[PDB]
Amino acid sequence: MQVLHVCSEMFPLLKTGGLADVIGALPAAQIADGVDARVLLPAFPDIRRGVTDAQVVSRRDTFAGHITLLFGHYNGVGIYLIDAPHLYDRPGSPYHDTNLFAYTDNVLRFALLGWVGAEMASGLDPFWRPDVVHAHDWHAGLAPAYLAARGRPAKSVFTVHNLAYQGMFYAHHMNDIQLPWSFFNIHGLEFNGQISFLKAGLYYADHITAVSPTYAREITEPQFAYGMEGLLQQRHREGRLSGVLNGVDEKIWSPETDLLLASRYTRDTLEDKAENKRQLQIAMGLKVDDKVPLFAVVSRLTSQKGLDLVLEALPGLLEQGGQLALLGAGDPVLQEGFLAAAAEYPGQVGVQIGYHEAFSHRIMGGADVILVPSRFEPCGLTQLYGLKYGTLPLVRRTGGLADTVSDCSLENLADGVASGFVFEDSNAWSLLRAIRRAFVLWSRPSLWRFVQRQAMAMDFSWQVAAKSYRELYYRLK
Ligand SMILES: Nc1ncnc2c1ncn2[C@@H]1O[C@H](COP(=O)(O)OP(=O)(O)O)[C@@H](O)[C@H]1O
Ligand SMILES: O=S(=O)(O)C[C@H](O)CN1CCN(CCO)CC1
Ligand SMILES: OC[C@H]1O[C@H](O)[C@H](O)[C@@H](O)[C@@H]1O
Repeated sequence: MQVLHVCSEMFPLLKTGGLADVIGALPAAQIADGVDARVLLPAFPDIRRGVTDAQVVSRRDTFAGHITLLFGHYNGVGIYLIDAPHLYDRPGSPYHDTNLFAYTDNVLRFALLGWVGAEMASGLDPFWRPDVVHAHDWHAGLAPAYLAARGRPAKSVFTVHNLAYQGMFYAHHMNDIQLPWSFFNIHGLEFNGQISFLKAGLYYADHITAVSPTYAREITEPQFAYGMEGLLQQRHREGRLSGVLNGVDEKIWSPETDLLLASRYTRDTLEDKAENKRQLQIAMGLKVDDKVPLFAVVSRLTSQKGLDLVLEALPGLLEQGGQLALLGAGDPVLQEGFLAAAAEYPGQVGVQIGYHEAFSHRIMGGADVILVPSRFEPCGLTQLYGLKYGTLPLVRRTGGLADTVSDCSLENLADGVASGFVFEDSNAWSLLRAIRRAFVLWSRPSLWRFVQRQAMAMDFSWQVAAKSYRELYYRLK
């Protein structure tokens, strides 16, 4: 069984969110579970420089211009790179220019990603051809459409990591992407009078997967599907929609082995976590104090994540005696609101605006609680990292957060299953009840520790996820 993943990012070479983490760990896990998994990425500069043994496989002309298909290895996995300097050799984000504007040739940049995933099924590589083409998110959304246009020489799965990003392009671009004009239909890739790369992946894929069991159900609702629900409801009924939870990459996210930490520690030696906390307090400019709970955020700053609610609730949090440490970048309203909060409460609120990979480990390894108050959350990896690091997650019951965190209620405590704090509604009062829950658990240090050790007993394994993907791939054949 040979599978090609088609995607736009991969940790540690290029990452803007959780997707990169998945693509960096899932394939190696699949190989260990008996599937021959390879990855296809655009040759963005950080990607191209990371794959140092890449060799030429072929050259082709394309509706988007010429490509050199390269193949090398990263961390023992086979990586194909689409080297097309005129599309992909640009600094910064893979998705937008330095002024945060989507590149105007994005339609071609990402149509080509999908076209190459499909062509791989037709022998683009003389020495290897996938049985299944596994496309991830809108960027890779056209891979199943090109496959359909060609008579489906391989099967396809489409995984939605996030249904809010739809890859909308004007309809006239049907002229530019070499697909049958007849694909521009409601039963096809048309969505609200435009081309949608997400609609295309959802429509043409043999099977659709979401990145948690509950998100898979949620996207059959208008509230989470934003117009795709009728399509997703139909695929559910046909048995062509399922949820497979993400794992965590233990080589990177384990406090037991984490070289990025002041002090490593385990489920049975959590006293060794305290130094991380002390150093994090110093680093953020917070008061150095082990008697006080340290709440943290590590997160993209968009409305998805419900962080305006954190701002609203912050005075309540401070009033009860907690600190906040935030790392994140995105919406300038959020950036400026949190900077202002940091300026307003020196020693209580510490804030760093930007993307900082190493610093996120130091937060995760030093904080007491991780706040993930999402409006929607396909999976959420930060809360999985908190569990593993014994930093109790405080989450809204939605998406993968609903699948992974167990509230500190009476039954869950008694059953020894409690691992974090959960609130229901997207408003600051509801968030604030869970925060108070946290302060109450905090005043009972031996209950807090009991909850920490259960959080750290939870396991989210990529080789277990791969078993599920593998069953799917074989069912498809
Ligand atoms: N500002 C940041 N600095 C460093 N890492 C970040 C930052 N923001 C998000 N991350 C990381 O990006 C990944 C986010 O994954 P996830 O929780 O699934 O949410 P999303 O994919 O929606 O961003 C995690 O590894 C998280 O630690
Ligand atoms: O905004 S764009 O649609 O132009 C580009 C991406 O959709 C932005 N992303 C990166 C991939 N994502 C999933 C990463 O976990 C979040 C949305
Ligand atoms: O699948 C990895 C990540 O993808 C998406 O970007 C989601 O926003 C996030 O919840 C998920 O964990």
